[PDB]
Amino acid sequence: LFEGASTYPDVDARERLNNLVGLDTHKSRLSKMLAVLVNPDGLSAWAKKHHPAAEALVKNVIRRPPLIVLAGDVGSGKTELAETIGDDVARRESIRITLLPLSEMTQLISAAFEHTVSEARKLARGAVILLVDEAAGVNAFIRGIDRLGNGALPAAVIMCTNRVDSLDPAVRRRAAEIITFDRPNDAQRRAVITTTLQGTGVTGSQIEGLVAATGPADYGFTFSDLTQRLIPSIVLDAYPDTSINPARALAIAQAMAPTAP
Amino acid sequence: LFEGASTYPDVDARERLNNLVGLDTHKSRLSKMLAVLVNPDGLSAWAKKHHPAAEALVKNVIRRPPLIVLAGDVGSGKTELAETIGDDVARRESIRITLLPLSEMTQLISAAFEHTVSEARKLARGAVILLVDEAAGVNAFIRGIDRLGNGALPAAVIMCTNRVDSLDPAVRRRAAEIITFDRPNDAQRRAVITTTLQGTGVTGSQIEGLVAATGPADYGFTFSDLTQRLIPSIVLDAYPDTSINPARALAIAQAMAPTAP
Amino acid sequence: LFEGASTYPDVDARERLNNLVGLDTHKSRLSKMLAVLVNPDGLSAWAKKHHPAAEALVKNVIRRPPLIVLAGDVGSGKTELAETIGDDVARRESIRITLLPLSEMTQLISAAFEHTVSEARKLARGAVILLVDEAAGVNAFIRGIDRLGNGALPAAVIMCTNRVDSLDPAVRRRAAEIITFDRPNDAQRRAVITTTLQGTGVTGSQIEGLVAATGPADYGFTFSDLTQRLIPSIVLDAYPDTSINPARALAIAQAMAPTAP
Amino acid sequence: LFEGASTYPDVDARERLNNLVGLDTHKSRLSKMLAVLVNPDGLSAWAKKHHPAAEALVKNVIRRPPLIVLAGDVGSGKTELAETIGDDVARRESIRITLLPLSEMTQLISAAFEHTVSEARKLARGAVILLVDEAAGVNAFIRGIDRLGNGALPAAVIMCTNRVDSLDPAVRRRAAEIITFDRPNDAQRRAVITTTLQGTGVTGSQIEGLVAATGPADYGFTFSDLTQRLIPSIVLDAYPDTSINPARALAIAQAMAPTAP
Amino acid sequence: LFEGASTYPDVDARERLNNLVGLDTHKSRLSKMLAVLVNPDGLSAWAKKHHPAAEALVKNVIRRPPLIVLAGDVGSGKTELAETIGDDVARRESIRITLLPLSEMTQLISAAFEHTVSEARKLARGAVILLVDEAAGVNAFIRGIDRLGNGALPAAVIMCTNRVDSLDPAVRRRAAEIITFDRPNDAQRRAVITTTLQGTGVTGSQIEGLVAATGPADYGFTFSDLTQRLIPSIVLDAYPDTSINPARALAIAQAMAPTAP
Amino acid sequence: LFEGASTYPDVDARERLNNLVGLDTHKSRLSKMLAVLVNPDGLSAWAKKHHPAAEALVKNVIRRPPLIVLAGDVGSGKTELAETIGDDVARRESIRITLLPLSEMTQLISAAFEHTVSEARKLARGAVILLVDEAAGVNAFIRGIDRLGNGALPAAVIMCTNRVDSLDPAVRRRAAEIITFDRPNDAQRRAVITTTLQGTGVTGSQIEGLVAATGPADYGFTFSDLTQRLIPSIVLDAYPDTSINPARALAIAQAMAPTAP
Repeated sequence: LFEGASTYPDVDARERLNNLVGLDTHKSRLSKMLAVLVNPDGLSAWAKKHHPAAEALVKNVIRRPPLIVLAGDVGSGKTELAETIGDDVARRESIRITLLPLSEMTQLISAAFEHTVSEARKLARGAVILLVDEAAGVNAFIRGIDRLGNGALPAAVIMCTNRVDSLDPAVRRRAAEIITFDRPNDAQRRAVITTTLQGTGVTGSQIEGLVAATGPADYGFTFSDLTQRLIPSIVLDAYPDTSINPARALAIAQAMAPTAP
Repeated sequence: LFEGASTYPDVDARERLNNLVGLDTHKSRLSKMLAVLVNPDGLSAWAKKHHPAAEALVKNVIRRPPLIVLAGDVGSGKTELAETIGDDVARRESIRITLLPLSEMTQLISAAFEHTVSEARKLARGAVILLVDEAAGVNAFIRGIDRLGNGALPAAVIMCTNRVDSLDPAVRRRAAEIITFDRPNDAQRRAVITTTLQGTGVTGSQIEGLVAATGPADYGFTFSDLTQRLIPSIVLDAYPDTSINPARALAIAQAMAPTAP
Repeated sequence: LFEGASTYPDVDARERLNNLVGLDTHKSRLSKMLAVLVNPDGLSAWAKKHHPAAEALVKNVIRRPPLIVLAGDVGSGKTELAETIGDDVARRESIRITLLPLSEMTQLISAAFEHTVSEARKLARGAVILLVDEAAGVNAFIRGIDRLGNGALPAAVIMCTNRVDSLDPAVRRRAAEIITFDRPNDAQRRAVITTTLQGTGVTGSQIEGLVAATGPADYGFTFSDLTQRLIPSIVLDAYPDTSINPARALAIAQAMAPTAP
Repeated sequence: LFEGASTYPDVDARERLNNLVGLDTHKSRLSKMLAVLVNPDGLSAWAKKHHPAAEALVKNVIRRPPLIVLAGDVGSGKTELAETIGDDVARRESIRITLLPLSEMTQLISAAFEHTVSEARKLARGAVILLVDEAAGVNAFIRGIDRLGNGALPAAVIMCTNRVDSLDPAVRRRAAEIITFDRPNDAQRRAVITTTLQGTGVTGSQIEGLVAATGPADYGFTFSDLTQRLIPSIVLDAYPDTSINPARALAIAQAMAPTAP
Repeated sequence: LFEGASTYPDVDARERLNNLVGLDTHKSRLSKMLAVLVNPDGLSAWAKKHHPAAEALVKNVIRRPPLIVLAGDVGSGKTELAETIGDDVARRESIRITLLPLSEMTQLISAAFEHTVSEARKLARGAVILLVDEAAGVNAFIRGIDRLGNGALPAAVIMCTNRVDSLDPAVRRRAAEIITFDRPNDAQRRAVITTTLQGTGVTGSQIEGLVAATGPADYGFTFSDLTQRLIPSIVLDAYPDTSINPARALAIAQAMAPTAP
Repeated sequence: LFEGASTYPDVDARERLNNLVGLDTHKSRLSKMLAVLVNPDGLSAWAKKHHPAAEALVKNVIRRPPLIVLAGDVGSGKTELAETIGDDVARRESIRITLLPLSEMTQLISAAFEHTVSEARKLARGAVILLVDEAAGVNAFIRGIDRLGNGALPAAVIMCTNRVDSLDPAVRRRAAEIITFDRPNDAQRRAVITTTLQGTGVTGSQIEGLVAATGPADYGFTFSDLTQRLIPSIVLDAYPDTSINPARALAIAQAMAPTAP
């Protein structure tokens, strides 16, 4: 057993993906890297059509072990992104995708990789994503990743960590890509705020004030500070008898201090 | 068993809530978020009446797992707020509320969540608040929170922590809202001081001096520094044979150093 | 058993209290808070006579659990103050006071609190002070404090700690008052120096030099630096064949470096 | 047993070596030092032909125990370099080279060194490289290194570490050479970027912008930041329907923050 | 048993005391405090003859528990001072003094204190010094100190520690005096250098250069840096065929870096 | 047993000593201090011939326990110096010297000291050096050192440590001399570079550039940075087909970053 396996495409995953705001770049990179890892021919074909004289442009990208690391601040949506991104990959490559979430550790890791290899052999018609929410056992994991990379099996591994320095170096150096979730920049803060406040009549000038109030002005808000503190506070301040007040929303953002690093 | 369960509304909880000063914003956010978690229709109805064209305004707020984190300085009143806020929620939603305070840990957490689910099924006529004063066991807690969120059961979890970084990331990322208790700003210091000094003849100009003396001028007083050090010192300085002296109260505030971070 | 129980008033406690210099404010606050905790009516009566319109002035002070925390630098006299202050409380309230000093920990704490409750029931004619020199067991202590607070029993707890951050948060948040012992300010340094040097012919101008030499000029002397280093050095420098020399006393103070934080 | 032994020359090692960019200096030093350790006569002959009057020029280099330490940032390619560099040494000295990768620890280290000595005796027609990926056992390792150094056996040891301070001092002081992998300088960043972007039509002026955007401007990108984050992001941004856009590549580099030390 | 007990006066202790340079103030304070602890009447008599109107001048000094703490940098001579200072006390008070050096810990401490009490009862004709070179057991030590203080027994305790913060607070607060050994000031550096260089023809101007070269100019030499590094280096530089050269001595002092804090 | 005992003089030790560059001062101090410890009469005789009126000039140096501490950066050559310096002492005093290198710890230390005492009694015709490469057992070591010091036995102890603060204080305070190996100053860097580059045609002006490039300009190269990184890199850069190029040597030194403290 594993945990709760999901297949893609999925209406609920798509809805959850859509609800992630300010992560558009992280979505695109995670989705496209996964597509390359399971179907590397698509990257080779893109290279030939657009840059045929390119010698090392993709040579580095293709041969990487099929592991993607999501690293950064807690509460940024890393896990929620990893659990739903397979819907995007399924759309992008037009394949059906089985997600295996990994919930004595050495036995568990081996088993997970053995199952992943077996299912990938049965399947490029489809693909298999192994998801690891943590964190002898490191060696079982390394051997598993290498085994997926040695073969042409349509399989990839996503692993989430709060701090990339927590990861064993032999795991880190095998990541085909590391995607970082640090404090949102002005554009990312703008997207979360605009998307959330749409249809409330908040002007663009008032949005920029909240963008500035949540920036470093010297560290800014985390993604968590926006989604789990500031957004609820703004909504609840008006609920249930009042419309959203930009002056109060700004006063809330300014009095609120960011999570310290 | 749990500890000492309370039902709301309660005269003593209301009195205790009222005695919490400088926490008006924390009370409102905690009370309203809890109301939304147990009765999400009220937020949807508010959205339609005031912002019908809003697409993602509340979509994020409603679907959150029903967990609220109170994080920040020790002695701010977090626990006292969590133990009494159910009286406010009962008033706001006109419901009767059962509070279950959580006092081998994995068994305890499972049992608490199983009981909470059962009682919530019996009950939206009423609601059930599970309170956690801390801090395998993390997994039991996560499974419990998800189970409350999966259902439409009128139940929520409050948990208090001194530092949010202490919390397991898989707990933190599930908080529907994080409410922070850091050092009171000038308005919050003014409210504690004014409310406490009311009827003593202290002028507003003298209140502002004490507000300034307890601010960063570079960190200011904590809530604890106001309620457990400065307020007793001011009162005891006059007790039992003298009226309150603003000059002495200011001298006390200025000589007193804030709790270091 | 406990340790060595003392009754108040006591000639030796009074003498020891008197020998504590530079702690006049700490004595007054500790003594008056204890009087309020055992005889809360005296605070209510003071409030009515002097500030009858005051609504929340004492409402916060009275309802606090009967615990007082003494926190700060080692060697400041915290323990010596806690062991003798009951003589002051006995004088202030005209009551006889039994001090129980607390010297498997969970059993010890429960027993101490059970004994304290029993003796307080026998006794407001008198009062009982439980003294804790440190530091499951935390839970026994919390339950004990709440039990003393729930009743009208004339009993209070004093506990000493070097750093208040060492204390469990559930202990800290129950303190009715926290009294801090940090580095003496210019007035406190003046009182120790003047009182010690009285009758030696040291001028006030020479006292101010020693006050300045022991200040931050950027941290100053601790109370320990004054009583366990500088004062002996000044006396021994003259002993046994010479009178006290202000020039040498200043040279000693200036060459002596304060205890680093 | 060991792990997976490789012989050199090898087409796949050569390909992997070639794919390492920005490490040209590290390759040359590692390759040449290894050649000297197995065939010290070549260094003596070079010294005589070019600097015959040199007395201590090579006297220090030759007599060193045959250990080379690769130290520095995770994900720089240290391991990949150590696993393939034997192809370069084989070419440089025209010898066949057996690589023994080292996967109860004291027994393992002794055995590895005993095997290495035996094979080196059979073999200067060829050479033996012992590779150590980590990290009583330290003593077995020291004894092994000394034993290789005492003899004229054509054998050397490569060991990789993230931080050289992690290594036992008795290991560190025996390194014939320490080769460091820290943050690439402007030339090294230029080589990675130019080599990767060749044939995409990116101008030299646009390359310099990306060199500047990945420098300290105050720490710069690591090698990992270039190969596992920035390079994939640039490629995936265009893939699969668009050619590489220098403006987007610069915007990506600038918004991306380096790995903190 | 203990270790090696010494009686005073002793020719070898006197010689060792004399060889300690730059500690004149520490010697005087340690010697005089010990004399007061064993013969407190001498301090009272001094007070009456010189400052009869002094009320609290010595009241604090006399009543202290008979413990003296020597705290500060390793290699300052603290231990050597504590092991020989009894010769000075014997001279100052004209008494014979038995030193008991303290080499399951709780039993050892109790026994040492029981023996010390017994011998002090037999003895003010003489006195007993207990010496502790470190560092349940803390409680045995506290009980021992209090027992010596409660009685009029002619006995004192010296304990040495590198950092006073290492000591248990209940030990620290009982010290009658704390004597600190930190980095020598200009006068102390002058005394070590002058005394050592006497009879070598080094001018006073050249001594001041070495005083300046060993000062902070921002921390200066420790006592260890003078006695265990600089002094040997200066002597050995001339030994065995050359006289002491002030220019070389200065060059040595300046190139030598102080021990970092 | 011990490890591998060496006798002096030794041709190989002399060669190894000669190969240590930039340590001339450390060699002289270590060699001369050892000579004094085994033959203290030579220091007394030097004092009389050159400074007969000197009273405390050597009184401090002679009476020290016979222990010398070598402390500082790893890879400076401390161990190599300690293992070969006995050849210098043998030459300086014209004696034959037995070196005992120390490879359940309490038994080992006692045995080593008992053997050292026995051999020294058999031997001033000769001397015995005990060498300790690290680091109850501390007490065995202290007792051993004192025993060597109490007697007139021609024996000394050398111990090496990376950080002197690692040593037990009771060991540190017994060192007759502490000799420190920190980052080479400009003269020491000049000697390593000049000696290594002799006969290569590198000008003095080019040497000064490399001296400046390896200095703090704010910490400079360690001895390890010179001998295990920069020197190999300079040589290997020319090997095997090119003469040494000062321009390349400078470029290498400047791009190379020192080991961080």
